[PDB]
Amino acid sequence: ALFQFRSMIKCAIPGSHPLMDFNNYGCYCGWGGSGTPVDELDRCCETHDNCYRDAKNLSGCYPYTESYSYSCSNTEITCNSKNNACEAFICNCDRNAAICFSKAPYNKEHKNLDTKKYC
Amino acid sequence: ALFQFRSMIKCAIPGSHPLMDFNNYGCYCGWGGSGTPVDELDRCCETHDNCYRDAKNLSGCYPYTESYSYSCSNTEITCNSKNNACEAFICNCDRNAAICFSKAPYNKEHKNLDTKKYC
Ligand SMILES: CCCCCCCCCCCC(=O)N[C@H](CCCC)COP(=O)(O)OCCO
Ligand SMILES: CCCCCCCCCCCC(=O)N[C@H](CCCC)COP(=O)(O)OCCO
Ligand SMILES: [Ca+2]
Ligand SMILES: [Ca+2]
Ligand SMILES: [Ca+2]
Repeated sequence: ALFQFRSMIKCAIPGSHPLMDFNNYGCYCGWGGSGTPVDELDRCCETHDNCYRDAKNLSGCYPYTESYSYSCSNTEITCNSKNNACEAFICNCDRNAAICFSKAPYNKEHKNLDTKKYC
Repeated sequence: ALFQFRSMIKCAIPGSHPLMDFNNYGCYCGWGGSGTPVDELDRCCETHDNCYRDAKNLSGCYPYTESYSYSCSNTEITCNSKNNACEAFICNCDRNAAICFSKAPYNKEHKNLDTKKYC
């Protein structure tokens, strides 16, 4: 679920403030997304968007509100192998996005980008 | 989900082995259940069974496989207020049983009861 995602980013990147750092970044980070990703981080985002999109293909699979089971044995995220298909899928989308964010450059010039004009 | 319930009992009762301890106890503790519960513990089990049985009123709610968000505060069990309706409901069933088990006498003679004759 969305609340669990927030925490998972914290696991992977301990000194992050997910809502402040990751939301409203590039053309894709945050609710919605269009155009071409401005950079590496943005692409991380667009791939999560698309990951969620493939999920709404599992019957009754709603990514924003589907709670799964996961753990953090520090910086390392583990998706419970016991999650149902839907929960598993979504956990993967989230885990991947978290690791992707942790390994990508962060351009301050892309934070709160003018989407109507650069997207 | 079932795997989470196992951990949920261990939390309310640290020295327990839920699967070896409560499964196949009385008339109701384990898959299925019938007759009149032989004891207090047995009564905790019937109640959990019927809690689940109700869950199947909510749309697309599968008690055995729906994973929720919860945590163990050192004995104390907390179901995340962020759970969706189906998750929250199932979390509660589970939490109430764990607490129930905590408080009920355990009768070793009620273990592996001859169901076919006593239930
Ligand atoms: C909610 C707080 C959790 C942490 C958020 C911080 C960064 C989120 C950006 C990641 C990509 C994105 O925009 N993913 C979204 C989820 C985040 C919503 C704000 C996918 O959902 P979106 O509807 O944009 O795409 C779905 C359709 O494909
Ligand atoms: C299996 C996971 C770890 C095992 C924990 C030990 C069993 C504890 C039983 C508690 C009551 C019960 O019987 N509750 C059950 C589920 C747990 C045992 C399978 C309700 O499920 P049941 O199908 O009996 O009833 C369904 C609705 O009537
Ligand atoms: Ca998005
Ligand atoms: Ca769930
Ligand atoms: Ca039962």
